[PDB]
Amino acid sequence: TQRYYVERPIFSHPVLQERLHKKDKISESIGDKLKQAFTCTPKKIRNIIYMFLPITKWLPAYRFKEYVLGDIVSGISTGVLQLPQGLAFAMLAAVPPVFGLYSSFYPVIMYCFFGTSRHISIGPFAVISLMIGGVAVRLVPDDIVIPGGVNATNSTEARDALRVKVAMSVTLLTGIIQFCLGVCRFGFVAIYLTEPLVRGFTTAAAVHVFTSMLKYLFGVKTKRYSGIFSVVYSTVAVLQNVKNLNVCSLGVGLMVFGLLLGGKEFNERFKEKLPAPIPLEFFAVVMGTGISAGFSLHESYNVDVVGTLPLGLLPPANPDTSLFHLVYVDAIAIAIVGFSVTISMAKTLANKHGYQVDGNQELIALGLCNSTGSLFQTFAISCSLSRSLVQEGTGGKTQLAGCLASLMILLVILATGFLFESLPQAVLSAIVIVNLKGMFMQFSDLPFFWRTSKIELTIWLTTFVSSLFLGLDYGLITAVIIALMTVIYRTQSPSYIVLGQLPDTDVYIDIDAYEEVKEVPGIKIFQINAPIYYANSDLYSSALKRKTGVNPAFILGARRKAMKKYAKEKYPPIVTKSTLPEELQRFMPPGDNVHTIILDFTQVNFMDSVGVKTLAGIVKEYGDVGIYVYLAGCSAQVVSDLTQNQFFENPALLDLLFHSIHDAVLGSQVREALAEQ
Amino acid sequence: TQRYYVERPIFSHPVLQERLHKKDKISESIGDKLKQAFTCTPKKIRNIIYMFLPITKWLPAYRFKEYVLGDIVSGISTGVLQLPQGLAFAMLAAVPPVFGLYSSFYPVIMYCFFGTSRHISIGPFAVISLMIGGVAVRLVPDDIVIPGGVNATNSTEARDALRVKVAMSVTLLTGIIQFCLGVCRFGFVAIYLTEPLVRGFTTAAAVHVFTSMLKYLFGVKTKRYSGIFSVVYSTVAVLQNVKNLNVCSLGVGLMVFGLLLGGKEFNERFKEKLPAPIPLEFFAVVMGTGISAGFSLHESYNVDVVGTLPLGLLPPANPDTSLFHLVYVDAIAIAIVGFSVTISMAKTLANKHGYQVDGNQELIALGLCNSTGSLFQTFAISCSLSRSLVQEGTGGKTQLAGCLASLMILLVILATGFLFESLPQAVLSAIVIVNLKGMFMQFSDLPFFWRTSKIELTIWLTTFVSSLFLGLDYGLITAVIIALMTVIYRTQSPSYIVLGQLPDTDVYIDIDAYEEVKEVPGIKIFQINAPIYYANSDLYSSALKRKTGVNPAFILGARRKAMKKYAKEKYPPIVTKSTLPEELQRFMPPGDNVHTIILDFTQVNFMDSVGVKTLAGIVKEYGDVGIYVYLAGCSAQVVSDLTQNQFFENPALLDLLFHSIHDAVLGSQVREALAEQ
Repeated sequence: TQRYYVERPIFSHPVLQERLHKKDKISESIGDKLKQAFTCTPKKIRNIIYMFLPITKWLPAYRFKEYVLGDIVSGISTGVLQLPQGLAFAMLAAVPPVFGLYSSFYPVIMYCFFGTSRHISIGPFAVISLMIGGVAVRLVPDDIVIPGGVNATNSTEARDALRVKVAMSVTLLTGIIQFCLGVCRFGFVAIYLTEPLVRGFTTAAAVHVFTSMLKYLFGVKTKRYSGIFSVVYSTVAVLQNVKNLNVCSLGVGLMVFGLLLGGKEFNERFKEKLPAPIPLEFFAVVMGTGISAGFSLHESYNVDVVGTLPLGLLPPANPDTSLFHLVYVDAIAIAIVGFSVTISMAKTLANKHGYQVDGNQELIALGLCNSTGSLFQTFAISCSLSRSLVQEGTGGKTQLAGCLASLMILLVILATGFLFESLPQAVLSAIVIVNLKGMFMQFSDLPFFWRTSKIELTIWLTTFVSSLFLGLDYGLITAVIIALMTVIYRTQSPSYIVLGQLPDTDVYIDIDAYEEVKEVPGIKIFQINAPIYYANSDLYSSALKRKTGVNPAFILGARRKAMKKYAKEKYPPIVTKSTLPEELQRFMPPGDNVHTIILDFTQVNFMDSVGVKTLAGIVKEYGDVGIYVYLAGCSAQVVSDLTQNQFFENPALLDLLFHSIHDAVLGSQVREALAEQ
Repeated sequence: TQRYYVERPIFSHPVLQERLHKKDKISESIGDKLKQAFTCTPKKIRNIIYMFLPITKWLPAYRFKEYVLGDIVSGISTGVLQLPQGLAFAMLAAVPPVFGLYSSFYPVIMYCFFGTSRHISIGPFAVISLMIGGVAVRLVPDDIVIPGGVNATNSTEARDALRVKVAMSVTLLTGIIQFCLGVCRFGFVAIYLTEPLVRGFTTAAAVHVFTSMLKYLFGVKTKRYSGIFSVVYSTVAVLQNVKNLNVCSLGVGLMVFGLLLGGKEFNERFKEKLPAPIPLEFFAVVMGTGISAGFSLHESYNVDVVGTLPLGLLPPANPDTSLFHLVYVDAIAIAIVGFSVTISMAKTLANKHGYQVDGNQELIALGLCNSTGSLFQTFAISCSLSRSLVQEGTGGKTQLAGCLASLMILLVILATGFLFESLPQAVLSAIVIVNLKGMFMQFSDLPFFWRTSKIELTIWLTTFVSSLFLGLDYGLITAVIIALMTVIYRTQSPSYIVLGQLPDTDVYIDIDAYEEVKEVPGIKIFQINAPIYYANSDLYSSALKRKTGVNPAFILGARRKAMKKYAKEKYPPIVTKSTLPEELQRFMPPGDNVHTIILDFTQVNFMDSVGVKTLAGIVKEYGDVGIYVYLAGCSAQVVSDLTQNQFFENPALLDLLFHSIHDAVLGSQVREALAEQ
């Protein structure tokens, strides 16, 4: 023994209390919890606008070389990546690309004006376009083209306009929902989602996008679904008509994918400055345009392309305020999923470097971005589908990177539409698939969790299967609920243990864990590694009698039958402990004379009324048997709420408390020794 | 100090491990977990049939006087109580009373043959008839009476038969569901419901029944509902047509209620043997029959009565096996609610005396009872609505009480129908209301929980409002989920505390709690009374920096700015702890030189990957600041899963563990003293 000598007396509970006194419990009384605002405090409003507008630190505090170069490179890279991504998302939405461009341009600006994140390429997300198509098919008629008077071979431009309008309304509704959420300071909801939730959910997103791209890789017009086996029905529909349909589409897709792999190899083997300091993909766009125009293989197979790209911009407009009635549940589900994914992405980036991000600010940012896009004839967007990860590699220090990006995209679209008016619906698909595989290759955590624990497997897999098959919103909600159920199970099946004693110490560990530990006569220890709420209550009593081996009802019956077999030849004026009625006869079973029971509570977080009742029953029962029970851990809450419940008649129950396990041990030893008379 | 002298050396973790060795970890390997059955073990099958058929202890082990008298008195009392209850439930079901009698008779018998409970009067439950009417109105047409050819003034006997058939099918489906549940050994679901759940849920049941009786107290034929404000819409419908409708009904109801109160007073003031050792109500039946027949006030107001009571019994029949398709969701909801209420009642009785009840046995009992009643042209039943409580007061020792009861009811119905063929639909209502007030008068736990805790209020009230307004099934499910949410909140907002030291002891308690406790220099203690799962994680770090006052980022910024202001005038070859870069300058803030941080984990039940990551971050961050961190409670699970996660490079991180808080205290003291060189 180098140190740690105590020589302190025995403290059960009352020794403490009589040795102690409460201090004051001073608190902030009524009306003193608001005496900060309601005046012209420049500090208060200054800090409020600081947390609302993070901009107030950017231009005043900016670099000259590193910031500029990082912003430029990151913005150009993100824009070149996301432009085909925007096109693909718009075509998935079955809207002309111009709306995708609007989403890529305006909300980026409203975010650069609003949002505390730094390294994130805010843009449209895929499943968003997925539910866009889901509405466009469910709430929007597909094969009912109302004759306006022209009856074109495809007069669906009116149906497309209806799609635009319904997306407009739903995006506005989602934006206002997000704004209302933000003004209520929701960060609690941000943390309820786990890390495996985010990871598996992104996996399901990737597989859904993969399915959609495979469908739109060849041009088979089938039904779109959003229900049970929705992706399954989509893929079987694609399969049932794939044969001898298009070969130019597959050929161009495979060749562009090979070009993309060659670029992967070129930028991955070496990291230089002259050709490209950043792995890009625009040369694929260049070659696709060249093949379509100069080589002119469109008519060589009569293959199709993106089509026409309306050149110009649009004035603002508001959605019609008489149609939101029926489109309510869809809108709210979309807002829920949009926030879930966005704030998830937000935290999963903010956790990275020496910077933190308050979600509520990002929530109001996204709410305003969606509402404004709706006003600006645009659909709502999300944090990222994979580009934000690209943004990470491109070191987008400040938010000016995304601003300059979106400005570059707007300049390109307005000053040019012809150079890319003729691109197929497969090159963008291959780009999307490249991004998907890039973002999924590391989605092989299954061994990590497998070596880690079962529960991570459970939560991962249930999220994956619920989000993939069922609706992304339904998958999300079920996944969150089942994560909470994982928590309750973890605290439902604890690890009951029976402690021993480390010789000549006050340490107590489970006997099954080691051989060096010993036991103490007449004494049993039962440690619980979980609280006792209503649910995790009675099975605790069962496990107690089980591991301890002392079934007190068995004791009573054995005493009764043994005496039968021998027979053939002043306010609570109550004792909280009986004695042994056995008159010391030779019909005793070979049961050890364990006399006292000790339950560790140092690992008990809280307690509750059902638990109070069951502990009272257990204690009274053992006392009736004539077996002592002692409780270790009389700290604050356990005693507080046990006293709150009608548990004590100021009895020796108080004496049954012990602050230390070993303190209880020695108290019991002393009690037994005194009992020796 | 009387005892408790230790003088034991310093044990962080490795001192333990090098001082210890694991024992064996022997387990039951593959194929040895089933070597009990698959042979002709008379013990195994004997005990199996014991737990399946509790009867094997009743006739062989029976008394001669006490059992007989208790069974007789309990059975007669329960039967006389439940017979009008059965009539009321049938009329609520809008079926002729004969079906209520079938429910009162057959399933009681199948239970007396199956079920380990002793003191319970198994019978029909009200809300069951409520959802019966709900189906009879929703899935069964109400005002569409198909002309069969006779076109009577009320040809609805065919519609009533349709009601009977649909109840028949749904009861069969619920019975088979319960049986399937039972064979899967469900006791987990039994405990997930709390005590306040049961109490508040019964309150809502009582108010619903009260509403129904008030409606059928005067004969206003309105619409029945099962949705939002269902009871509210029912009661407003009743109110909108109540005026000058019936006065004989209210008069007879009030007079019979006064008779019931007089009986209450007579049996409550004294407890004798000659007039009635048990408070009964049959004299109300006698007087109602006398008024209807001899006094003959029916035509005096042209008031109505129960009607005709078909005399006789019925042969068995099975439901049509081509209609269960559409009636699936309703059937499953009914089975869910039936088990919930029944097993709740079962536990709430089994907990009472020296007897325990395994629910799965009761689940298979109820499943077979429902299925058989369906086969025997009968609707399914439940444990009780209030009579079981009567059964308690009547000391129904064994299950023969209910058997003799149901036999008495069958004898009365078959040998007599005329003596009660003419009874109004108000006397039974008053009886039901008497039972309801009897069962609710003690449903004033609100002060009990209010003095107890907030959480009980939350759970009680949410159950009450969800079950009353929304559907009883929906109310149930929402109530259970919100109870689990109460658990997660309780472990989401812990009680962070900062421990001090009891002078010259190793005890450590919160400083805010008492004045006698002191502090230890350069040392801070942060105790958590809740685990660290994914959710309850980052706010923990926040509260740490908050209560401790040591914002390490603040420390870094302060050091940086202070030095700026001074300036104007081999495998993991890594240190897990930095030092102080401050060169001891007079620009230091007046911050205390607290050098080490100690986090109690003795109250930490478990850990998880998100928590692992956040602890790693916190530790690394403080080490970088140059502040030590030590962990108390290196018992089993925390170290186990921290090691499982990529946490240790076999570094001094192991040395950062401590089995005892005070052990960590002294270790830090020693480290600092050694640092003094």
